[PDB]
Amino acid sequence: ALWQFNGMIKCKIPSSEPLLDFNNYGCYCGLGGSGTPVDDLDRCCQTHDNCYMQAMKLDSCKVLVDNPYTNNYSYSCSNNEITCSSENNACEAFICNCDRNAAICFSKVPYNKEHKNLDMKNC
Ligand SMILES: COc1ccc(C(=O)O)cc1
Ligand SMILES: [Ca+2]
Repeated sequence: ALWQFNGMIKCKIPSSEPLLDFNNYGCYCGLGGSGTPVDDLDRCCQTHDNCYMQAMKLDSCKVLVDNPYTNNYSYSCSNNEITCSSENNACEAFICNCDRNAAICFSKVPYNKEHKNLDMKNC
């Protein structure tokens, strides 16, 4: 879920509060998304959004009422390395992977403050 993703991003980037630094950034980082990504970080979020859209189409995810933002899964952080647990079922695992790839993406690309709270009229 959302809380897991927060800790997952702090695992890769120890000095930030993901819910603040990465929320409402560009056209995709944050609830929703549309238009052409403004930068790679925004592209990281785009991919993450597609990943979620994909997960929602899994027979295994449809059975449960939990939302990708509200579905708790298991993972660990160790030596700043993220590991999705094998105790996770199909749906959770898929989501866990979506969040893992996004966290790493976040930590490998530039951050442009100018894009924080971007005017959704650029999307
Ligand atoms: C806490 O950071 C994020 C970043 C991107 C996504 C999103 O697009 O909703 C969610 C949370
Ligand atoms: Ca989004």
